[PDB]
Amino acid sequence: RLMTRIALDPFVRDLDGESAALRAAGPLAEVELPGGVHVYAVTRHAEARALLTDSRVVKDIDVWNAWRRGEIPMDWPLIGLANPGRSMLTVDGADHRRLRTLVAQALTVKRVERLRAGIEALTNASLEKLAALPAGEPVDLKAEFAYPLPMNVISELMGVDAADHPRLKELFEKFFSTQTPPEEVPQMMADLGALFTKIVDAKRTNPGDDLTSALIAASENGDHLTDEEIVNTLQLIIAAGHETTISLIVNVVEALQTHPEQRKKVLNGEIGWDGVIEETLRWNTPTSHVLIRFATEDIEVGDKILPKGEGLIISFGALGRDEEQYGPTAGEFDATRTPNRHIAFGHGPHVCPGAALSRLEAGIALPALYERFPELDLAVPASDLRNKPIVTQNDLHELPVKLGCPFGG
Ligand code: HEM
Repeated sequence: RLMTRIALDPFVRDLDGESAALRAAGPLAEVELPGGVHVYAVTRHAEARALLTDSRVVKDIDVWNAWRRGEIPMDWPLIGLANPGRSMLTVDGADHRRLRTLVAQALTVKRVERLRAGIEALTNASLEKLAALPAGEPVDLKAEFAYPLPMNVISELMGVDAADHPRLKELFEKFFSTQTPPEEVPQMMADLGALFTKIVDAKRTNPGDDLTSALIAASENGDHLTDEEIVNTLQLIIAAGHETTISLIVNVVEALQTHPEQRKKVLNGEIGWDGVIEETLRWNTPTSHVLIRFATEDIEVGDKILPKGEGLIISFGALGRDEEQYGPTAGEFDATRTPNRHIAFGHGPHVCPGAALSRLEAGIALPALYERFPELDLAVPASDLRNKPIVTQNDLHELPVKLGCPFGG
């Protein structure tokens, strides 16, 4: 019954081809994660949503056969995604609701509107650094704009100091890469954990108006989050700032630089920016695979069975171009697509609580970019953009652009 097992390429050489093969193998495809670990992937939309709201599908790693049997090495480069420490991400039920509420409450659409002016300030400061670089030479818009801006917005929300950014960057590049030697993995996990522990100890004795301090202050407060849950939660929040928000900005520029008719309409005001962002989230999503869930008993998925104790990944890149959900134009980027009920942010109880923040950041960064630099284009052919060796995220090595001369519109 199952089509041939798909091995996810550790080098991410052909993400679009892999995505199309996952869709054809759906709704439940056998796959191999790098390091040789067999799991199932849900690769169609309607079945992903059903699985993500099924209480028989859990985050409890002791349910996983492969873990119980000793076949997942602790120095697997994906260990940090497959077995993260206790936090809202790794529990279900009432534990989950306790561990989520405060963070979700700080990040509603309204609490996030109040960060707008602070985000506008950091965006204009990043733009002044661009335009202050040597005119006419290519710039790497990822390292000079798309990386630093979301890292600053998220650091400021959580009160991380800028002196910690260089080591965070280096550690996160190892945490996400398939090429981190197993022998390096243990010390990377210890370093990340020691660095977040140190940040949380400092905030305890030196509060700020930042969300970490608010998590700490719900202490004399029916006990609420343990020290370890706060540290693990901080780590999880800050990993977004080195990953998904950067990718959304990069992928929006890449979509616009390859669809010149829509580009023109967007810079006009005939298609709104919000729609461009939503269609990028659907069509070229920042998170290719969401790790990882486990079946507490056999589950029907289409005509297949997800067996008890097996692992499940959600293949969002694949299912973002699902014709059953969006019709026969599902394959194409169309920024006016209107029912666009993608699940780039997940679905069910673990649905991204930061989604409104990421929309607000990209919705400010991107108009400000192209208002200041209305002839922005890629300095390389679009086909020469390449993915980093990060099997679960859709990230580019560089986004070389010609800014092409400031102001106006
Ligand atoms: C474009 C940006 C982003 C994308 C695409 C994204 C995507 C995701 C997805 C798919 C999940 C679900 C994981 C699962 O079901 O196992 C998730 C969870 C999460 N995201 Fe986001 N995310 C983004 C930005 C952010 C931001 C800015 C924050 C800031 C706080 C954040 C915090 C979280 C947290 C804490 C969870 C765990 C929620 C839970 O388990 O209840 N993310 N994200």
